[PDB]
Amino acid sequence: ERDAFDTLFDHAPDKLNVVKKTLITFVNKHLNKLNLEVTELETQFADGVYLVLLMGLLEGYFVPLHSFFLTPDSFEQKVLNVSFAFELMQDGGLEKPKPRPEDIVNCDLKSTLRVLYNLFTKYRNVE
Repeated sequence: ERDAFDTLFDHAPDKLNVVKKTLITFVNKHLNKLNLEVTELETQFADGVYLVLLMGLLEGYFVPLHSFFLTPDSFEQKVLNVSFAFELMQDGGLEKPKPRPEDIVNCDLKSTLRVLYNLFTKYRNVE
């Protein structure tokens, strides 16, 4: 099974470009609160750190930095971080994400963008 996000990612370069553009703006609206900048969606979410921090910010709090692997030393620590971000998503009411947590760690762009897009849809009005 595929959906409209598969269709644009797979077939619509111009629409994909505004999606990416919008996602970079959105993730920085929040991550800039921590003096963090994203420039490259392809890799800067792979280690799970920004994704955890973003999830706290979208729900109005700062996640304790010792509660996840702030400087992950391995594939496994990255996967654990992504899994924790997915847990926070579900705790807040989102359906379990489509992608495996390791898909994000392995820098699958479509997986990364879908996850971020579903956050944007839900949380675009968080200040």
